[PDB]
Amino acid sequence: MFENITAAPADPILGLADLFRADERPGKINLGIGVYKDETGKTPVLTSVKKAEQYLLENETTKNYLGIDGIPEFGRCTQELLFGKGSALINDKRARTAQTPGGTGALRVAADFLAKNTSVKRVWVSNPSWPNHKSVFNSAGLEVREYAYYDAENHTLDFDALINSLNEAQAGDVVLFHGCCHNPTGIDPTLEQWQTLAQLSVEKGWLPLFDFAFQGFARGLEEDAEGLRAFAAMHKELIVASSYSKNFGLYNERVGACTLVAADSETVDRAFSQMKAAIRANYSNPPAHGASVVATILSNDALRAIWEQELTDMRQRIQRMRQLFVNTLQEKGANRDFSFIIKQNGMFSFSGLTKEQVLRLREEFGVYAVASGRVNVAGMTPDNMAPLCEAIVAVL
Amino acid sequence: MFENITAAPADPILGLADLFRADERPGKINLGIGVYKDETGKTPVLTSVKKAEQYLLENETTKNYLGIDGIPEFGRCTQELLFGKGSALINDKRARTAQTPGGTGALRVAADFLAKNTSVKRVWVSNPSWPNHKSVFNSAGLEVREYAYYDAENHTLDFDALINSLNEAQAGDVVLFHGCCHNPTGIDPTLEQWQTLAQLSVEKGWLPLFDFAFQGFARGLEEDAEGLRAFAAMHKELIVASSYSKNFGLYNERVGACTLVAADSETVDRAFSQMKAAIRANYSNPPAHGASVVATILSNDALRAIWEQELTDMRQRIQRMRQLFVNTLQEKGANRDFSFIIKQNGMFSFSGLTKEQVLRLREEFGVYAVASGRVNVAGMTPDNMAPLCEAIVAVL
Ligand SMILES: *Cc1c(COP(=O)(O)O)cnc(C)c1O
Ligand SMILES: *Cc1c(COP(=O)(O)O)cnc(C)c1O
Repeated sequence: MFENITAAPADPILGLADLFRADERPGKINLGIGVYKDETGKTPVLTSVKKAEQYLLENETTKNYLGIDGIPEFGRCTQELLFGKGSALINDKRARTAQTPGGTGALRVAADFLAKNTSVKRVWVSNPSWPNHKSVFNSAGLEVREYAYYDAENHTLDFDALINSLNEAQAGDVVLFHGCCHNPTGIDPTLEQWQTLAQLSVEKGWLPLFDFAFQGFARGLEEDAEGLRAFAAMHKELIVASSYSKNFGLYNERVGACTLVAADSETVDRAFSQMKAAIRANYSNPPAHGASVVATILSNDALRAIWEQELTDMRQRIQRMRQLFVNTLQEKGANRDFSFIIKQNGMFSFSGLTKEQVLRLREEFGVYAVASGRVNVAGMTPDNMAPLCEAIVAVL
Repeated sequence: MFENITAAPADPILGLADLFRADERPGKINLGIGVYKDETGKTPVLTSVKKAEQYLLENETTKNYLGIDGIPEFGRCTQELLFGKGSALINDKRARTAQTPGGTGALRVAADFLAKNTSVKRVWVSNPSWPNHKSVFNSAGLEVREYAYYDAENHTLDFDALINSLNEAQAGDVVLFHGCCHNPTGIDPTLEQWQTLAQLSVEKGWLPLFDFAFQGFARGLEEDAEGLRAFAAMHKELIVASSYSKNFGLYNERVGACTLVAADSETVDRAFSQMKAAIRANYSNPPAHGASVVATILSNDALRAIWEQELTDMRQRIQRMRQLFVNTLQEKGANRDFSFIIKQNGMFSFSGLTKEQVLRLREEFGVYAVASGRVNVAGMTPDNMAPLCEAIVAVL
């Protein structure tokens, strides 16, 4: 049955790693990794989650099963983080939340609820979007299409070639947005543009699907979600899939949450029951530890004080490396305007290099970027920067 | 889209709980719960996992992502637990292992790999089997059928009406077994009977799918898997989904592993790649903590010494409660032969009560059993026993 019938191929990020330690030169610089790094080139476990973990080791008197929808106050905290303190969605009880194994785990759960208990058959992702977006939605049974977003001659959003590509989307369609800012490009919709997309999706059909992974990483925990919250006020139906892995450092623990707003507490509760029936068929009930850590930090003003500080420290390092990269190019190799790296937001960005400049960097110069020209700027240590630019200036 | 379109209904175990604390009488006795309880009626966190958890809090220097297939030595430990020390499957490299979010998480992963990368379209579960078996396999896209196993006039396996119902299964079919012993009934295939089913599945087609959750709970960590290991020697293709939640007390952490044997290391590796492609579309990468706990206990002879002791202590309590239940019936209410409770294995068993004896127990007498007459015997404290039997003797 499994004999010689089967296949391969490599989901493209993960293929880049093994090919790299492999280099000994040091194999000096790997950019493109999906995770943040500090001053030294390591991803530590936050001091704030570390404190909340001894608090747990001290207080857990049982490891018996979680309800399918997770921890109660974890839910109360994530909706309160997404929508605001007194957002009428919260009470009006228009929103319900299921703790999930990551952002990816929440995207499939949405896609499976949608796939069986609704009329959706197609879903639109940006161009480009996160690699895995396509196989999650496809896997559930849906189809995935592509609106235009950016292109790489002028280094920004085509707000005109975007709205004029989402007009081919019909009433029953899911449009996936990324709330904070965008993987790979790093490019911001302004609240005026969000304002716009918000109002097309009300008088147009379409169910919004926010993909929220870099909260707190562009401008600040409250500012970033103002997009999603611009949308959450026109709308009566919404699904946001959130991750707590990159801004909590909680990556291998698997923590995030699938939340749905749905017009009135009576319906968000019929719709959450089938949503819960889809978790039972999937993983059954969620992973307690890492979510338990996000719930007790966020519900502790001393620990949350310290975590928000670590969140402001992660963000400013990335913001410092964009200027240390843009102008060490400026100052070591004249060729072109790289400006755009600066105020673009988040860890990921598109350098503007050919597939053959990526291949020119990776096999003699050290620098490993993913074939799209997408570099993780958090992967730049202050010591990287002037050999980093070496290769990028030797290739133009 | 979600508006008044949707539905309900309650997956039957979980419905029994809320309906119970609700009783104040104390609402004296809830049996049927899916988890073990001790002398006092609580589910504690094992002293051995508790030690391995401070060891972790001390040594984790990062929470960055796991590979899709989990922890290496966790894999090496679970195959070595399932097959033996020098089982030729292990090296001959005929077996590959993916760490998963629970036993349920591994059953869906199997079912999704199977559903897209194979010719299987139908899968046979026992009668009865675990409630959730049906919706996992259905959810992936497959169909689920029912062989006969037991019936409730003579309180055992119909080894004759079983083999003569699995003859309607064709070559490309998956037959799901439960390696240790059986949920609800508690009824053992003997190695002679396993021997048999082993040899039909070789000269008959059928892919074995072992569902391994109560290892160490019937007779002992090595003895229990001798069924699976009788099967693992005729066979060239196998899938076992294992859980570490009930015998490690690790329930809300979500730890188990989907392992496939598949004839030769070259093919188990083409077949594991598509298996890995299905995890990426599902949860992406697994929950580190609880699996990390199972890997460091099992790879530490001091900690494993203590864990195996806790496993022998959980098992003997259940074995003591079967005799304290069977003969406190004997000694407080003469009506019938309840013998069979004794040597039947595991936590769960079928009392032999009508739906209307379950309803006679639950709303005036205290005792809460699930409508099938399935009682969790681990749910009996030594103090329960003579009011427990009260109700069961008042109903015959
Ligand atoms: C990281 C990320 C995700 C989710 O990943 P998890 O590891 O499951 O949290 C989803 N969407 C985008 C855009 C991401 O960057
Ligand atoms: C408990 C159990 C499972 C799995 O449950 P998890 O909580 O996912 O470990 C699977 N099969 C049977 C028969 C079970 O009893």
